[PDB]
Amino acid sequence: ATLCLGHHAVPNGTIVKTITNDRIEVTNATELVQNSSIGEICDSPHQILDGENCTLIDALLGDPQCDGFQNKKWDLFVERSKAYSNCYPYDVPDYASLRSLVASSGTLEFKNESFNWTGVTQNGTSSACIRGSSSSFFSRLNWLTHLNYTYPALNVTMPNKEQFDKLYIWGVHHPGTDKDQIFLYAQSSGRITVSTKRSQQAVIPNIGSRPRIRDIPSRISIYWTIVKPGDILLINSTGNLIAPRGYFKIRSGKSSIMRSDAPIGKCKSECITPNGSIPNDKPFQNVNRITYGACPRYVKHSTLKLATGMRNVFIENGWEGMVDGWYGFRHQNSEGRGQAADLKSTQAAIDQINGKLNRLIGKTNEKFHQIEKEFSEVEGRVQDLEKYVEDTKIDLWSYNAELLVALENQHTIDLTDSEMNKLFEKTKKQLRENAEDMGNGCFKIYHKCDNACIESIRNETYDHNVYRDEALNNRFQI
Amino acid sequence: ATLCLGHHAVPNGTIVKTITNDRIEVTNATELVQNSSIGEICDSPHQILDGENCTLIDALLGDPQCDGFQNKKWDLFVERSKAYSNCYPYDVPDYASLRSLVASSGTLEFKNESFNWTGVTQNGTSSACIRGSSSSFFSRLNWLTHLNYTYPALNVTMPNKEQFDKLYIWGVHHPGTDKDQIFLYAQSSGRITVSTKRSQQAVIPNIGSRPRIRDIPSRISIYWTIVKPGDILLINSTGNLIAPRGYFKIRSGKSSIMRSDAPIGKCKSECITPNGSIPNDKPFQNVNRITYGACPRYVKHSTLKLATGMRNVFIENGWEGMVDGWYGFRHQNSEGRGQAADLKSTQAAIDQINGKLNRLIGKTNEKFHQIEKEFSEVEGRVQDLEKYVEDTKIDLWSYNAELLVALENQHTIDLTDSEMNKLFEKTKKQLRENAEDMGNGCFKIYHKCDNACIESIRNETYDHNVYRDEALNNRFQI
Amino acid sequence: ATLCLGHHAVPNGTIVKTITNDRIEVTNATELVQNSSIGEICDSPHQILDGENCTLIDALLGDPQCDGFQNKKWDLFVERSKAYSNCYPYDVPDYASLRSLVASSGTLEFKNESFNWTGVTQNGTSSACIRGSSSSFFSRLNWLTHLNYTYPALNVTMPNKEQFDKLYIWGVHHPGTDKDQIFLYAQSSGRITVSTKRSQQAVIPNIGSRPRIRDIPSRISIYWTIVKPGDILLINSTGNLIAPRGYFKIRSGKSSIMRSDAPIGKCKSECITPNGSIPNDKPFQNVNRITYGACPRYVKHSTLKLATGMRNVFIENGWEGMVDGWYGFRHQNSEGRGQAADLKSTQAAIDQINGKLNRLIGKTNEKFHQIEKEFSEVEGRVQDLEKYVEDTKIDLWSYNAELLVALENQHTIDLTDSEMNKLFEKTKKQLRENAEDMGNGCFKIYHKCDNACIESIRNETYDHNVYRDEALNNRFQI
Ligand SMILES: *[C@@H]1O[C@H](CO)[C@@H](O[C@@H]2O[C@H](CO)[C@@H](O[C@@H]3O[C@H](CO)[C@@H](O)[C@H](O)[C@@H]3O)[C@H](O)[C@H]2NC(C)=O)[C@H](O)[C@H]1NC(C)=O
Ligand SMILES: *[C@@H]1O[C@H](CO)[C@@H](O[C@@H]2O[C@H](CO)[C@@H](O[C@@H]3O[C@H](CO)[C@@H](O)[C@H](O)[C@@H]3O)[C@H](O)[C@H]2NC(C)=O)[C@H](O)[C@H]1NC(C)=O
Ligand SMILES: *[C@@H]1O[C@H](CO)[C@@H](O[C@@H]2O[C@H](CO)[C@@H](O[C@@H]3O[C@H](CO)[C@@H](O)[C@H](O)[C@@H]3O)[C@H](O)[C@H]2NC(C)=O)[C@H](O)[C@H]1NC(C)=O
Ligand SMILES: *[C@@H]1O[C@H](CO)[C@@H](O[C@@H]2O[C@H](CO)[C@@H](O[C@@H]3O[C@H](CO)[C@@H](O)[C@H](O)[C@@H]3O)[C@H](O)[C@H]2NC(C)=O)[C@H](O)[C@H]1NC(C)=O
Ligand SMILES: *[C@@H]1O[C@H](CO)[C@@H](O[C@@H]2O[C@H](CO)[C@@H](O[C@@H]3O[C@H](CO)[C@@H](O)[C@H](O)[C@@H]3O)[C@H](O)[C@H]2NC(C)=O)[C@H](O)[C@H]1NC(C)=O
Ligand SMILES: *[C@@H]1O[C@H](CO)[C@@H](O[C@@H]2O[C@H](CO)[C@@H](O[C@@H]3O[C@H](CO)[C@@H](O)[C@H](O)[C@@H]3O)[C@H](O)[C@H]2NC(C)=O)[C@H](O)[C@H]1NC(C)=O
Ligand SMILES: *[C@@H]1O[C@H](CO)[C@@H](O[C@@H]2O[C@H](CO)[C@@H](O)[C@H](O)[C@H]2NC(C)=O)[C@H](O)[C@H]1NC(C)=O
Ligand SMILES: *[C@@H]1O[C@H](CO)[C@@H](O[C@@H]2O[C@H](CO)[C@@H](O)[C@H](O)[C@H]2NC(C)=O)[C@H](O)[C@H]1NC(C)=O
Ligand SMILES: *[C@@H]1O[C@H](CO)[C@@H](O[C@@H]2O[C@H](CO)[C@@H](O)[C@H](O)[C@H]2NC(C)=O)[C@H](O)[C@H]1NC(C)=O
Ligand SMILES: *[C@@H]1O[C@H](CO)[C@@H](O)[C@H](O)[C@H]1NC(C)=O
Ligand SMILES: *[C@@H]1O[C@H](CO)[C@@H](O)[C@H](O)[C@H]1NC(C)=O
Ligand SMILES: *[C@@H]1O[C@H](CO)[C@@H](O)[C@H](O)[C@H]1NC(C)=O
Ligand SMILES: *[C@@H]1O[C@H](CO)[C@@H](O)[C@H](O)[C@H]1NC(C)=O
Ligand SMILES: *[C@@H]1O[C@H](CO)[C@@H](O)[C@H](O)[C@H]1NC(C)=O
Ligand SMILES: *[C@@H]1O[C@H](CO)[C@@H](O)[C@H](O)[C@H]1NC(C)=O
Ligand SMILES: *[C@@H]1O[C@H](CO)[C@@H](O)[C@H](O)[C@H]1NC(C)=O
Ligand SMILES: *[C@@H]1O[C@H](CO)[C@@H](O)[C@H](O)[C@H]1NC(C)=O
Ligand SMILES: *[C@@H]1O[C@H](CO)[C@@H](O)[C@H](O)[C@H]1NC(C)=O
Ligand SMILES: *[C@@H]1O[C@H](CO)[C@@H](O)[C@H](O)[C@H]1NC(C)=O
Ligand SMILES: *[C@@H]1O[C@H](CO)[C@@H](O)[C@H](O)[C@H]1NC(C)=O
Ligand SMILES: *[C@@H]1O[C@H](CO)[C@@H](O)[C@H](O)[C@H]1NC(C)=O
Ligand SMILES: *[C@@H]1O[C@H](CO)[C@@H](O)[C@H](O)[C@H]1NC(C)=O
Ligand SMILES: *[C@@H]1O[C@H](CO)[C@@H](O)[C@H](O)[C@H]1NC(C)=O
Ligand SMILES: *[C@@H]1O[C@H](CO)[C@@H](O)[C@H](O)[C@H]1NC(C)=O
Ligand SMILES: *[C@@H]1O[C@H](CO)[C@@H](O)[C@H](O)[C@H]1NC(C)=O
Ligand SMILES: *[C@@H]1O[C@H](CO)[C@@H](O)[C@H](O)[C@H]1NC(C)=O
Ligand SMILES: *[C@@H]1O[C@H](CO)[C@@H](O)[C@H](O)[C@H]1NC(C)=O
Ligand SMILES: *[C@@H]1O[C@H](CO)[C@@H](O)[C@H](O)[C@H]1NC(C)=O
Ligand SMILES: *[C@@H]1O[C@H](CO)[C@@H](O)[C@H](O)[C@H]1NC(C)=O
Ligand SMILES: *[C@@H]1O[C@H](CO)[C@@H](O)[C@H](O)[C@H]1NC(C)=O
Repeated sequence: ATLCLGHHAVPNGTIVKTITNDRIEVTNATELVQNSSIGEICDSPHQILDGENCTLIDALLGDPQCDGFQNKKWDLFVERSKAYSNCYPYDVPDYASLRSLVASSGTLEFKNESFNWTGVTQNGTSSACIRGSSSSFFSRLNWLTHLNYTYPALNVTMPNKEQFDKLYIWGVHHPGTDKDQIFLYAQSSGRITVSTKRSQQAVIPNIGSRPRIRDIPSRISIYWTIVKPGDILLINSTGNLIAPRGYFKIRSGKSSIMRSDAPIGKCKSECITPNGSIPNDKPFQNVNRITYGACPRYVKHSTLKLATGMRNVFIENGWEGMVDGWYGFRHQNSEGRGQAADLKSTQAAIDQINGKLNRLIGKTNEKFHQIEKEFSEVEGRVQDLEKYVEDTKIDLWSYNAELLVALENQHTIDLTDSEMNKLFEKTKKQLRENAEDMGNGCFKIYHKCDNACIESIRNETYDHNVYRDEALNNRFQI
Repeated sequence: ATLCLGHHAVPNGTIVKTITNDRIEVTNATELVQNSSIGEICDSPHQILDGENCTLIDALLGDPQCDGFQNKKWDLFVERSKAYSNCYPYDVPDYASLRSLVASSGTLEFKNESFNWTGVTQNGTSSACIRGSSSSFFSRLNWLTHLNYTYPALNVTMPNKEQFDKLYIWGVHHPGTDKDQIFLYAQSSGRITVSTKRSQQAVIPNIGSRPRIRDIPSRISIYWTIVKPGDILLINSTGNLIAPRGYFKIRSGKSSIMRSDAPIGKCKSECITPNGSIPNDKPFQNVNRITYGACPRYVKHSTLKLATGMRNVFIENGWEGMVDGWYGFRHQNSEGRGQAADLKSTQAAIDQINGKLNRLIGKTNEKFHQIEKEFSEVEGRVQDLEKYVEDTKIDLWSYNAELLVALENQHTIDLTDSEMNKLFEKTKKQLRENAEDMGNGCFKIYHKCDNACIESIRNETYDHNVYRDEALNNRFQI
Repeated sequence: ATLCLGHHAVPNGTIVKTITNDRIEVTNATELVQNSSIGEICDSPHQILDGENCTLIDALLGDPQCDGFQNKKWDLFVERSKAYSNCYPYDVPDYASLRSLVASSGTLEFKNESFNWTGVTQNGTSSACIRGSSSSFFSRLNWLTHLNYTYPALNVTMPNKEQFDKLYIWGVHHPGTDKDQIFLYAQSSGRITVSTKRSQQAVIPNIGSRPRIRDIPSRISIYWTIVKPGDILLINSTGNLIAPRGYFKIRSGKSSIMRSDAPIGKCKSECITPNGSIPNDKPFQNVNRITYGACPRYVKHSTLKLATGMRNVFIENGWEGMVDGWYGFRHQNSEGRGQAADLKSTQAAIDQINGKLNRLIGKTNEKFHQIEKEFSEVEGRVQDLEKYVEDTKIDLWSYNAELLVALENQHTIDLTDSEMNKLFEKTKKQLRENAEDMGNGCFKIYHKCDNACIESIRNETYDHNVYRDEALNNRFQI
């Protein structure tokens, strides 16, 4: 009789890479790179505030078109590419840092304060910002002007007796001409100094014209300061002051701003990237560099294929007809032929493979408030450094992704081939003296074995001592 | 007779991770992460200067409480969290960069210079800083004031004829009111310009009040400049100048500032982290991100366990009673039973393992003057970038730490199992025709072997040709 | 008869490292680190502009010695260490960022514009810059001075109607004394404001002396601005303005500036580093950190050696006399002795090795406009961060380089040893019942085999069934 061992095969397998062969065919594989976003942003679990025609700093400052964004909270704020301001010409030095400061807070919560003013007009206004069909300037700021042709030195103090750091927004007027500096503040000049016990800032208005924006040559410049609990805010001004009306609370938490043109719909996802959510499963993605939340690592690879199967088609060609397992038996006897899979080695191969997959898939990390990655301006050294570090990070993670897959696939191939050899060796021991290894993965059995002993051999209940004499008479002619 | 091969076992082993199994039990393991500091900082080999109630910049500037820190040197300066200033209100633009500049120098060495002054008071003083029970301002600065109701334009030059870069510290007075600007400098204003052949700086005093600190509304602002050898320092001032009295030497070397609350005691260590020294041995640590000197890499893992043993409990269950080696023999003869370890395979397994440990343990790198990692203020973009790069570095090193251990443990397991198989195969050859492999790691010997031939087999001096006929008559009945 | 298997050997092999043994000897190896530059820079394929005695910013500004650099283009600009300026004392705030801005553009293309000036002298000049044996100042700038003892407020506009971002260079005069501020601009002071619809800048001249450079106490300060298409440039000035004469085009592409003292010759190379080109082949280099173009990664290792051979000198000592392959046969018969290599296993070992080499060698990445890595000044926090990230990048790539080689060499050794064992096992099957394994890698053949059957065994055409009876009579005496 003849008892053969072998393994299954697939008529059409797939291609994976390995550290030693570069291109090999395997029976089964799984992709590790998510290369497709939905095209829509999910509104759960993260809270998303959709800034339609409003940058975050316009909502912060107050703008007639952004009146719908007051005391809002978000985990993620979405800034649209179409946003434009619709108010008095605005200029913020280092606004990029202001934008970060109020992005990470997750909030536009604002509390008005009783700043005691006296001999100034406490309601300066402009036709630039139309609200309610009239002139209204910005909503969180107070443009002070002379009152009765005079502007007394304003020395006001607002102590911080609460447990919050307070963010104050204030600015300076740059009227554009001598004519207006006199008309508006009744002075040839002016100075603004703002201080705390920790730091001080000061500005000087700069008189001269600028290209007209919304028909206005003049501009407002915005500055900010933070008052720690126990400290006080002291404002010392002789003119051109656009006063705060109160403060914003500073918070620290899991929030940021993403710039993106995509609809926000009804879905659930833990990973958000500009052009929609990404399934939070495969360990790598190549959709974007900008992410929020729990996401796959970004790599430059287009694909990574991880074998879950075994090499396709000593042991003879894989059996395309094996369907009940991965490794198994085939036999010929005086009673004909048949096959059966070996479930013990099949299961071992499967669990070792699923173990490896479970260790990688679904394991992602959560990140917030990452540095800016894309730019619309040429800035110089800081920007060069930001680009540099981002590129460095990506090459290293791409490197790790490739090496890991190459090692995992090499392991997988060797992992399944050793199961085949263990099955072979085990069978040989059951038949220690009653069979010969024909060199092709089949054993020649020297007793006239029936189907029942084949079954016994397959389940390791075969007794080599009851066929010992028959086999010796057949093989050595004893 | 029967001769069995096997390996030792441990009644209670430990758990390690591998790249293929995640959780397995082994006989021996070693931790790779130092997760415990001493709680005390060592004063050797590194020289540590303990800044009690003094930040480095107060020692630099001069402060009655910091008089004990003059011309000091350090490899590491320790700044205490309780430090506070005890002098005239002080404000340094970009002090964080000044702090780095004089941190890396390792020194407060100072040399006074003969700046030729004329029609000014060359000893301005303040009640804010009490030294010797009187008014003394700061010790390295010279507050110049009017003399005889006049302040002539001070145009002084101090050439650099030495080989050192010279650091000059100087500042500008901001008196707080018009009243004092006249009283103190006899002028309505003032200007300060400082220049070299390489760069120029200028400031303008800003008059107005500030919250009173130590009962003083006025403040001093500090600026610095570096003069290269061959260049000169030119000071051009009309008032409000707080003049340098000389210069500090700039050096470059292996030094920094650490912020920490911990006692400095008597011990020796090459790795210093805020809360005490760390043994410089295990390749990774999870104590802190802030380190100085030769330290283990920081990882986010709590533990990493490296197998030094073999899988615990074909070859039958490991022998808990084996005590003289790792691999060995067990036998039964007509003369009874016994055991002996195989020292050749035992030693091979041990040396391969110790080789791997020696390659990793004790191999650390020395670092100095690293970027700041912790912050007490919200700064904007530079800070965001500093946090970003630190987090990136850590995830990558944590990744490498996990992968390395997973590979090392998988290797170790396969490494020791192959020794067992080599021993088995070798024994089989000694007994090539006189024995059968019973499939359980034991050989059936077909000659009536005594204890002396067992010893011969164990030491590879067995002659298969002298038992050949006895064995053939027993196994094939020839 | 006796048929032995073995492998070749080398009288003098080389040393490689492996993950398990640290130091082993192999027959063949290949270096992975290029540790030697040419000492000369190639002028192809990259276009190189050699700035002899000119920094890029001098060529940009215009300097009598840099008249040969107008409207030039480059992929790489080389700045020489000997460059010095030869013109009016020059000072550029944040010139390092200006230098980056015009470095990445790859060009000095300049177009003059018709700025409509009126009551000013439109040709201010200085003896500091001698061109054509006369006083000529800088070539791209226009020093405006009073004309007829007056300097009317200059409010000029230059709209951007093209598709290019335009770079304008302009500056402010700091005359050094009151005497000159009156002589030159007929005013006690002056102000300059420059603006667009996106941003604004302003400066105030600072009067006072500075160390004389080229006998001049006065200095020029340079500022720049970028005008986007559709915007306009508005210049508002009352004096001290050094006006632009036109604009430079801003481009974005594969270009940078390298600082290096090396001749540029005639060769071809894709990798440029300060001290000459580097062959673009080995995956790692340790020549420099500063690179341009397609280069090997920088590592701190001095050497990395990758085995291409097999372990040198069960299977007996390698055969130094094997010359026709790597694995082979040796035999003794009644007809004498001989040898032949096995080309099937030899070729398999070779292709697997060349596959691995092809996967690594020649695979490099192309980079442009990297951050500065070397410094000649102490700057504070930005510089500290730049150094920090560069060091981090290098340690991680050095780590990867070492681990990769250690794994590749371990693989290679196991890779070639398994071919030897496969050959052994295959031979045993051809001789399944007609031979014994003597335990030293040789088979004892029990039929009186001639040279012709040895050849048959070597080519797998041996019939074990025709010698079966002879062998059984000899080995079991049947
Ligand atoms: C910050 O606010 C305080 C308090 O209002 C200012 O102090 C006061 O400032 C005014 C205006 O400079 C002073 O009035 C002046 O009086 C002199 C003498 O008669 C006169 O010659 C000036 O033309 C002007 O009228 C006033 O004396 C002064 N003192 C107080 C406490 O009333 C302070 O100056 C402000 N700081 C800034 C930013 O300028
Ligand atoms: C400096 O020069 C600029 C550019 O010429 C001046 O800005 C421009 O001034 C003109 C008036 O001379 C403005 O035209 C006016 O526009 C308004 C609508 O905004 C219209 O109602 C008027 O009938 C008239 O057409 C022009 O818009 C304005 N903007 C630009 C940049 O073109 C600027 O005023 C000058 N500054 C001075 C003289 O100090
Ligand atoms: C830097 O120091 C130099 C040298 O002391 C200054 O030059 C001198 O500055 C003074 C004060 O501005 C000048 O005096 C002035 O004279 C004119 C004419 O009589 C008078 O109208 C002014 O009221 C004042 O008294 C002096 O002429 C001038 N020259 C020298 C060499 O003595 C320089 O101005 C200082 N720079 C700064 C920072 O202002
Ligand atoms: C601008 O307003 C602030 C806040 O009111 C003024 O600062 C404060 O001025 C008062 C006096 O009006 C100070 O009170 C005094 O304190 C000293 C001890 O430091 C004590 O000896 C006196 O008897 C009196 O109680 C107060 O300390 C001071 N500090 C703050 C921030 O509360 C500031 O002077 C005003 N600036 C002007 C008028 O220009
Ligand atoms: C930017 O350029 C514009 C246009 O040239 C300047 O506007 C003009 O500036 C001059 C000089 O300040 C003004 O002349 C002045 O007239 C008054 C009143 O007679 C006189 O008291 C002053 O002494 C001076 O002569 C002129 O009126 C003014 N307006 C125009 C459109 O002609 C603008 O001031 C410049 N901005 C800067 C940077 O100062
Ligand atoms: C402030 O002090 C500095 C240093 O003394 C003055 O700079 C120096 O001024 C002297 C003249 O007092 C210059 O000497 C002259 O040099 C020229 C050649 O450059 C020569 O032709 C003259 O015959 C004379 O020897 C000296 O070069 C100059 N430079 C330095 C830094 O030594 C500066 O002028 C003073 N500023 C004032 C008074 O405002
Ligand atoms: C953003 O602003 C633009 C301009 O105001 C809006 O476009 C207008 O939309 C309204 C209807 O809401 C139309 O009546 C106007 O005619 C449109 N003006 C044009 C042609 O620009 C746009 O809808 C706004 N989008 C939001 C709300 O984010
Ligand atoms: C830091 O400064 C504080 C305040 O001066 C010191 O605390 C004082 O210590 C002295 C003894 O040295 C006592 O007499 C005072 O009563 C303490 N004042 C209080 C209650 O704050 C502190 O010892 C200093 N620590 C050092 C030297 O670093
Ligand atoms: C850079 O500039 C220096 C100084 O002008 C040049 O050195 C001079 O070279 C010329 C010949 O071209 C000699 O006649 C002068 O005597 C040299 N002066 C000295 C001694 O410095 C140098 O050749 C220039 N190198 C270039 C062109 O990059
Ligand atoms: C992998 O095998 C499974 C059956 O176990 C099959 O459903 C799946 O489609 C296969 N995947 C590929 C891509 O071959
Ligand atoms: C990647 O793109 C291919 C082709 O569109 C698609 O079949 C595959 O599902 C994508 N991978 C994922 C899951 O993003
Ligand atoms: C703040 O605004 C609310 C608006 O309803 C008003 O009722 C309240 O009086 C204001 N308080 C202050 C401090 O101005
Ligand atoms: C505000 O300031 C004025 C100053 O005259 C004072 O009379 C008043 O009591 C202060 N308090 C108020 C009403 O806010
Ligand atoms: C300005 O107008 C607002 C309208 O809400 C009012 O509350 C505020 O008191 C006014 N301030 C003054 C006194 O001008
Ligand atoms: C989504 O992501 C980016 C844009 O944010 C871009 O590559 C592309 O539009 C989308 N898909 C791919 C290919 O990543
Ligand atoms: C294995 O199969 C044989 C078939 O003859 C049967 O006799 C024996 O009982 C079976 N043993 C097991 C494990 O069920
Ligand atoms: C490892 O084995 C050694 C004996 O060789 C023993 O002293 C040590 O405690 C063991 N370590 C562990 C943690 O099992
Ligand atoms: C880590 O912590 C555990 C529990 O306190 C301790 O047993 C172990 O020794 C620590 N590891 C080291 C050496 O830091
Ligand atoms: C510097 O200080 C020391 C203090 O002992 C003094 O002797 C010396 O004369 C001073 N020199 C200068 C340059 O002022
Ligand atoms: C210092 O300057 C004065 C200016 O009058 C001069 O007389 C003196 O010689 C100079 N030298 C000294 C004493 O430092
Ligand atoms: C200021 O006092 C110090 C005390 O040591 C003295 O050395 C210095 O010469 C004095 N300067 C002048 C002249 O005011
Ligand atoms: C020591 O290090 C840091 C504080 O610097 C902190 O995590 C903890 O207090 C200490 N131990 C640990 C758990 O790292
Ligand atoms: C090995 O042991 C046997 C025991 O009979 C002894 O005769 C022989 O000399 C020993 N050989 C060695 C290597 O000492
Ligand atoms: C490697 O072997 C080749 C022959 O195949 C030889 O030419 C080369 O010099 C060898 N390299 C080394 C360094 O041994
Ligand atoms: C490295 O240096 C050695 C010694 O000069 C040299 O033999 C070797 O070729 C160099 N490697 C390369 C190719 O740069
Ligand atoms: C620019 O310079 C060239 C030099 O040949 C001159 O012909 C042209 O007229 C100039 N154009 C302007 C706009 O000044
Ligand atoms: C330039 O400006 C003057 C201002 O008087 C004007 O007359 C002339 O037409 C303008 N155009 C030219 C010639 O550039
Ligand atoms: C300045 O001189 C240049 C020489 O090319 C000339 O083109 C320009 O028009 C002159 N400008 C004036 C009017 O001063
Ligand atoms: C070339 O590169 C750098 C200088 O840029 C320096 O290390 C050395 O001069 C050269 N060779 C080496 C050893 O890298
Ligand atoms: C192999 O060699 C033998 C030598 O006897 C020869 O008879 C046989 O034909 C050969 N077979 C092949 C593969 O050429």
